[PDB]
Amino acid sequence: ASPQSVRALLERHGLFADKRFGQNFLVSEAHLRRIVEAARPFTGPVFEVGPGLGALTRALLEAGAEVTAIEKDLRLRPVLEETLSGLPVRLVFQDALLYPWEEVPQGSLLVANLPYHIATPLVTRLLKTGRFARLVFLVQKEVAERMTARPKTPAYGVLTLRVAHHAVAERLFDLPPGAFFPPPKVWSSLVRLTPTGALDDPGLFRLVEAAFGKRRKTLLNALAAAGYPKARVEEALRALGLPPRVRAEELDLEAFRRLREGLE
Ligand SMILES: CSC[C@H]1O[C@@H](n2cnc3c(N)ncnc32)[C@H](O)[C@@H]1O
Repeated sequence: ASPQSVRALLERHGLFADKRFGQNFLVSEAHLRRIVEAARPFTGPVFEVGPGLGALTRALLEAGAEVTAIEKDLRLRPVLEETLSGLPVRLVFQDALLYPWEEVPQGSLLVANLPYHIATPLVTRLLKTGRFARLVFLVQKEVAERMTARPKTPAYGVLTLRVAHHAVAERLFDLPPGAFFPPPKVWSSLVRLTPTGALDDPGLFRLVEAAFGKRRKTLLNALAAAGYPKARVEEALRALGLPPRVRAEELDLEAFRRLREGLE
């Protein structure tokens, strides 16, 4: 893969990169290799969402992964068949947001150059399945920052705590716009999530989502606004030794879990 090879491949197939599909294709073989290495060992079947021109798909397959590749853009079928000629892969033409994720084998892996517009809801769904051993994927740098944020930083929020609840999170490296054709407007990052097997905790997330809803308020006032009894919230913060005017972004996962318990 190279900027010239990718441009040439698109042109030969009559393709354009379509923004409606968030198409930005990997253009660096070295980066492809680093993504594959980050996903090893392939202890379970691999799912790739958005195989595109098949560059990562081919590298995964050559590394011995058993791959299902889910692509929404049917126009990519000819180039994918060409790229993957002779190689065992399940190509599925479907919107990945509609794929039956809850039924994948326990121990499955995700390895993907995700389209920006589905990355957050897709990863959130896959985490809620509890079916994955590892998820390795590209997201915009700001989204990687949310997924790996520490408390009291701009990026810290509901997505940080959603990820933390289910999985260990790592931002492994960043990729400049030039690693893709066409180049996006922002940097990307390779994120690795390793699930602990924890499933959704809807009560905890009702609390977390209420906490971050009203961004201008203290935590107490945010939760009171969402219908939590104020006296009960006051007492629970106090019992935890937290300042009365503590803000939502100052609490870590442990603190939210204990706040929840105090309230019930
Ligand atoms: C970053 S390149 C994104 C890849 O994902 C594909 N894609 C975009 N939207 C979806 C979706 N909902 N399901 C599966 N693949 C998608 C694009 O066509 C491209 O190959």
